[PDB]
Amino acid sequence: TNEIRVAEVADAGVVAKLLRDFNTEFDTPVPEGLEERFAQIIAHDDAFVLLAGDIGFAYVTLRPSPYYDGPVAMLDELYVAPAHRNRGVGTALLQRVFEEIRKHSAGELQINVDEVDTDARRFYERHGLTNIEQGSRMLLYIREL
Amino acid sequence: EIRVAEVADAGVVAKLLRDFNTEFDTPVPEGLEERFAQIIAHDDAFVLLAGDIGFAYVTLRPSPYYDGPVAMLDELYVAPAHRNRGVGTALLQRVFEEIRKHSAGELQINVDEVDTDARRFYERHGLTNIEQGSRMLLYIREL
Ligand SMILES: CC(=O)SCCNC(=O)CCNC(=O)[C@H](O)C(C)(C)COP(=O)(O)OP(=O)(O)OC[C@H]1O[C@@H](n2cnc3c(N)ncnc32)[C@H](O)[C@@H]1OP(=O)(O)O
Ligand SMILES: CC(=O)SCCNC(=O)CCNC(=O)[C@H](O)C(C)(C)COP(=O)(O)OP(=O)(O)OC[C@H]1O[C@@H](n2cnc3c(N)ncnc32)[C@H](O)[C@@H]1OP(=O)(O)O
Repeated sequence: TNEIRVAEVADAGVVAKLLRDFNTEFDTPVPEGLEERFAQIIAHDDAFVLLAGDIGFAYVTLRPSPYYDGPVAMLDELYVAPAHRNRGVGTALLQRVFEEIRKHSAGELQINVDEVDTDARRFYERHGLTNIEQGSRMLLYIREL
Repeated sequence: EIRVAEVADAGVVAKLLRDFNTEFDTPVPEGLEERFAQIIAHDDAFVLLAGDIGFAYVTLRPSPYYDGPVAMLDELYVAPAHRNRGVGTALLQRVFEEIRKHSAGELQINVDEVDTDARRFYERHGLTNIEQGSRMLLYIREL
């Protein structure tokens, strides 16, 4: 019931619902049109969504880098519904992210995370991700436009 | 001034990225010029050049939050002898102008915490490390 699969265009509605649940949990805003945009992204772009049943997802983008022949991957969104956490779903999603980007010969996986999100940080650290390069923490700066 | 690099400019861009990595003692892969020539040719990334002394490398990728892309300033560098004279400011100003032509919904930049001079530069030009009272971190795994 919760095996990991690659989302198809017709799955955009389920992905959108999970993203809304994610934003609702963290009291962050949602634009209209998530479903339509996910449908276009899944069909046409260098990006994919993995679904665990209807209870978790991972949204990955692939973009060019001069450092590698393959892309740099970014896990833009990762979410497991609260009642299904601490059961290995997130581990299985992340393992499948690494499996799928390996098919594309991706040179790196990147993930941005809030410092306050200590559970997610411990999860990523325990599954082979680091905040350190050249002996320094790495920070994300943004400007919304 | 600042110009959008062409495939013919791949040698210059590669040289600057090499110089950047040499300055900070970080690894340089082979084939940078050839890879930049391929990347410049395609439609989801671009390089801005300040003469032959500075560059910005920007990627564009999809997001479900906007019709336009999320832009990332994956590399920004001005040659040491030309710093502190507004070149970086001009490059970043042109980054915003070019991604606006793509209706990009956000610009993202990852930077090391120890690069305090670069962070002061980004903060002075409208970038923030804070959301919901929390700093934002980058995690990676090299593959
Ligand atoms: C770019 C971004 O999206 S960054 C923000 C990341 N997303 C979020 O924070 C959203 C809210 N959180 C979540 O959705 C989840 O907390 C996630 C996605 C971070 C992790 O998902 P989960 O399904 O909880 O992960 P999983 O169960 O595999 O592992 C969590 C812990 O449970 C442990 N665990 C696994 N199976 C079991 C089990 N049967 N019994 C008890 N503990 C278990 C794991 O070992 C892990 O511990 P660790 O973090 O100390 O290594
Ligand atoms: C995604 C990334 O590339 S993150 C890393 C960014 N790149 C680097 O740090 C490389 C080293 N530095 C540089 O190449 C340049 O100095 C840049 C790109 C940071 C700024 O370019 P400049 O042409 O110096 O910018 P400009 O003259 O418009 O503004 C000056 C500000 O640049 C910053 N700056 C100047 N020298 C340096 C330096 N050696 N290292 C970092 N930041 C610097 C300071 O904040 C300075 O402001 P101050 O007068 O308060 O010190």
